[PDB]
Amino acid sequence: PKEACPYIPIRMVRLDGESYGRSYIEEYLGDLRSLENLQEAIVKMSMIS
Amino acid sequence: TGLAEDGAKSVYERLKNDRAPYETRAQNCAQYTIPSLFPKDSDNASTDYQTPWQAVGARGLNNLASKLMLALFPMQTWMRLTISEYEAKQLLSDPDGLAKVDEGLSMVERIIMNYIESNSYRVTLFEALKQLVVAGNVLLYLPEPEGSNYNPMKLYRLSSYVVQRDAFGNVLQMVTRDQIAFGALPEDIRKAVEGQGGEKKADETIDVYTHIYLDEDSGEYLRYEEVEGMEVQGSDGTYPKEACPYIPIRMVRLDGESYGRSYIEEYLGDLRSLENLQEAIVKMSMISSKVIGLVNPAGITQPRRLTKAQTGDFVTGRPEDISFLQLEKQADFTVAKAVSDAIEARLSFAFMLNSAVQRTGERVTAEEIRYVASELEDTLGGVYSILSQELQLPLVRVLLKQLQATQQIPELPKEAVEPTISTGLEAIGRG
Repeated sequence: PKEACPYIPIRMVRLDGESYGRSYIEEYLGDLRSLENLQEAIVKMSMIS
Repeated sequence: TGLAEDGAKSVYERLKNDRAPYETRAQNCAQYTIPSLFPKDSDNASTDYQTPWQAVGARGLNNLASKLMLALFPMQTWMRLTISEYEAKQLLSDPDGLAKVDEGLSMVERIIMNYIESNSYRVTLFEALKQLVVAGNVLLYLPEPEGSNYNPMKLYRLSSYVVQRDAFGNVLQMVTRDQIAFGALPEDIRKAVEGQGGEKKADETIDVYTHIYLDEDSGEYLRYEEVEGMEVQGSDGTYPKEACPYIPIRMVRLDGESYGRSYIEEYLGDLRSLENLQEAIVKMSMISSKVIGLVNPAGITQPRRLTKAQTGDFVTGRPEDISFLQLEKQADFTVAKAVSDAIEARLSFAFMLNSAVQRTGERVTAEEIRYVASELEDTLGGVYSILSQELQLPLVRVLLKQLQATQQIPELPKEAVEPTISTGLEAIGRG
């Protein structure tokens, strides 16, 4: 039965009409992307230094 | 014998090529944290391991092993024996019988600590934990009690042994390579070498291979020792299913990968970037240390009078004639130091460098252990949980089986003889 199925798909961020959930980080992924680019250049300028 | 048809030698060689990337990672990881822990195959007795230009990795790695050591293996109990003769009937029926049974579990749990106490198991675990941080994998072997004689574990570095796993996570076959002198060989091993033929000098070392593989017919591990391509007679043995003394340990487990990866590998890049910055900072001061007197050739002043003159001597010259060469890189030094300090900050948290979190306090209590256990889950992912299942649980089970022969549990049923084992935070503390 549905209530007793041992196969448990768990979606953390649910959207209507989507079979799969989405990650929490994805909304900050566009923000970590900006952070990494800034920290990438900061270290690389130090490598010149 | 499908797995062992080629023999221990051949199966070791082909599977060794699989672990070649992993030993390359461990050597690279060790090169930056502590070059001594994981040495290359070539260098021996004349290595002269150069110190890393930054000590953050070395300081953090020692801290990481110690913090794991406190929580995983404190003086407080770290295994819990829970008795369930029935899933639910044990509590309902025969309650006072459980108290007699539960009394037995305490003594069996107590004698485990005494067994840990006598044979100095705690010393080898610290080395295994330190190897786990720098190298992805380590293998621990628990030899048979063989009476009351002193019995330490044998720790196999990733270089020595080899293992094959499926995407399931189970082990198909493992081979350990051991080089022991002919005189130091076990007596059973010696007669096989003599039985093989050929005189061997005492100081000459003979490698031995112990191959454990799954039988295709039955899910039971089969163990045998092979010397010089010849199996040792009488060494054949069938380890209990999923109870082999060998405990292959991976700190970080990845799917479809037979080995594991070091925790330092997560931050090796930030480690080597700090290596480059600190190396240039030190080298910059080396240039600055050297003194060079730049004498203006158009000047009146001549160095001959300056050197020959005693202290407090009037010498014909002008101060602006004499100048000294100086390293003027100040903006570069401050930006590199600013970036280097920032990189130490991220590595300080990842390695949990001391911030009076555990240094404070001159006593060791179960409460502090739980504080470290919570901290070890906040950082390092969940290796505290992973190592508890991967390392603590197999470690207790093998010892529990051996201690059954040594100490006869008062209760005959095997469930009371072999209670379910809990090695998590529930084990830490009284309960």
